[PDB]
Formats: sequence, structure tokens, C-alpha cells
Amino acid sequence: TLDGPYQPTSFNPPINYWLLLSPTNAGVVMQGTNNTNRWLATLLVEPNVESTTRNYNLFGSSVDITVENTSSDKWKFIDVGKTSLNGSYVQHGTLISSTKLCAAMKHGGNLYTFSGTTPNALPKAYSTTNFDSVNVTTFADFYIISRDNEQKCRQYVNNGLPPIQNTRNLEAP
Repeated sequence: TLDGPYQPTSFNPPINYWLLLSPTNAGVVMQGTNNTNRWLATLLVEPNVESTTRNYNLFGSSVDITVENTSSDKWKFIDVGKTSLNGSYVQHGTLISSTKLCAAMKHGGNLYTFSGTTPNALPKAYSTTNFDSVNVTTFADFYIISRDNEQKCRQYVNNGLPPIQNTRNLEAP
């Protein structure tokens, strides 16, 4: 099989697969909803950004969100979510990254993303509801890595993608 890259698209991902996103610049990286109780997204903020209100298109709506990135050297991924149609988005996990990669996976009713600071970012679970039916729309090129190969996803998120598009076969010893 071919891990990627795949171009921005919308689909409902199966459980037990990581989607590894490779955005180029700040903005919305990906979003997903179950159309019932969760509307979710990951935002990207470049280094060296003082607290500022930015506009993001989430599910077609114009949403103003106050963001900051105090890191001089690393990019900041921000997980955001709301739990009702008219609810406010709030910021949850963050991933402070030199690689500009983030990732999400549905497993066991939970939604996992990477959080922390590279090269020591780790998967962490959101478990406030059953997330199994949440779809995705990606706004960056992305790769698909099975949970059985989670070690490969961890290594890429923390250390970078290979310089060529052969991820199926490229892994550190």
C-alpha cells in the first residue's frame, strides 16, 4: 500500500489509522465533525507570534480565535473543539514542533493527537465522548499510518518526514 502523500480532501477515516498532516504555513490544518456533538479542528501558528485574534474558516463559518506562540523556534499546533452548534471553540492540547507535523487517530472510542514539545511529543487521548464517527477534512497533504505502525508515526512527528515519498519503507533502526 501507499502511505501518501494524499492531497487535501474530506472522508470518514476508519478507526486505528493515524492521519499525519504536513502543512506548509499557519492556518487550519484539519477539521472534523460527527454532526451531533463534536466540531473539532487543529490550527497551526508560526513561531514568534504575540497574542492576536486571527480568523479561521471552520466548517464554513468565520471564527475569530485568539492565539499566541511564544516559542522563538518552534511552530504551535492547537487542538480546538466545541460540543454544540452554537458553542464556543476552546483550545485544548498543544504540540510545539520543529517538524511542522501533527497527527490524529480514532481508537477505542477516543480521539488521539500528539501533544508536548518535539522531539518528546506523545499521543494523548480525548475521551469526553465516543469519537468513532467523527469525519475529517484535511487542508494539507497527509499520510496514513496504521496503529500497528504507530512507532513510525511517533518518529516522524518528533524528528521529521523522510526527504522522499517512500514512507511505507523508510523507518529508523
